[PDB]
Amino acid sequence: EIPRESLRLEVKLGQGCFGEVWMGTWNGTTRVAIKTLKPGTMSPEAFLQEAQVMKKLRHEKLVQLYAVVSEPIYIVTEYMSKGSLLDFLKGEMGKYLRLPQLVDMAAQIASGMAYVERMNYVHRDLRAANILVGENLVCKVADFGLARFPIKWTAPEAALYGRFTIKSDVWSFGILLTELTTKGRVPYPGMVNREVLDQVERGYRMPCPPECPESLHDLMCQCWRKDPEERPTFEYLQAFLEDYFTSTEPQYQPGENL
Ligand SMILES: C=CC(=O)N1CCC[C@@H](n2nc(-c3ccc(Oc4ccccc4)cc3)c3c(N)ncnc32)C1
Repeated sequence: EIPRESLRLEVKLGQGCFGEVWMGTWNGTTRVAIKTLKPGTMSPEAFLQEAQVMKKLRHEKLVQLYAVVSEPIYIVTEYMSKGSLLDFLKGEMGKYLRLPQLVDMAAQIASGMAYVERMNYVHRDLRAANILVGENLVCKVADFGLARFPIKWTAPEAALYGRFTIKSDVWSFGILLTELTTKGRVPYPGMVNREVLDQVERGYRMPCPPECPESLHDLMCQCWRKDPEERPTFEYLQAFLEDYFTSTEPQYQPGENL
């Protein structure tokens, strides 16, 4: 799956903490997004044993990996039009995104994470910046396999005792639910990365966002339960969001924000 580094990048989509991501072409006609990884902790060997990212991790709502170079890498994947969900919520599209759209995008994310769950895999960092948005509201999970930081998204079990499991990503899915229902705003508004750990251990949970039904805030608190194994399945989360406007909020009327 290793092609050589003679397919070159055109447009730089953005810069992040660990490497760059570019927009380019592959074999002359395929439009392709290429994530570069600078000399951070490039596991030129333990990175190529990452043959599972690409094997049977092919799902509708997972970003389809195409190829990898074996120096600095260029993870070759599909090109998602609207970029990251975080920008799509902050941007101009936020003005017209309502709850039915936000809950559909949450259902898609749960679907792809339900696939990662069925495959007994773990995605150690799930948030709105690691989810890509195409057109017609297609969300896909990206950035799943990086082991080698967002404390406001990580479950308390995994920040203090390194216990990352699929239930740990349920926790951040709940935090991600707040990003959808606040149009990209930063969780625990007003607090800092260590002020958050004191409050979560003491029992503090984020209140109900404005205009958001408590039906959906209760689903966050199920994802924010102290005991990991009592947090809901991604199978349950997917079905819950898929049926939401029929089994849970049939009296929902579209407001001015949600
Ligand atoms: C400036 C705001 C905005 O939108 N951003 C911010 C700047 C970067 C932009 N970015 N990155 C990717 C991408 C492409 C391939 C990839 O390999 C995987 C790594 C781990 C797991 C799965 C794949 C990782 C990320 C990417 C992409 N497809 N499509 C659009 N934008 C992307 C999004």
